[PDB]
Amino acid sequence: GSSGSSGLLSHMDDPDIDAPISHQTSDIDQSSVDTLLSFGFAEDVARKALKASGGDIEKATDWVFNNSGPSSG
Repeated sequence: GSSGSSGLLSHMDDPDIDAPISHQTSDIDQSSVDTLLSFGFAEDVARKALKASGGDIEKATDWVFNNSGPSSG
């Protein structure tokens, strides 16, 4: 549960204009998974919800409820 940001200098195109390698990690933003971590969910489910929802927290927050199981072994 944390995040930050800062810096400005004509940045309109990509956060990294020098890396011919498909962005790492699924579309599921890491910051998002955390956004749910604070809410009150397991990072795992945070990704599962953001996996079906797709970043959309409001959807992820629901996904958790919509579907989910006890414990995770």
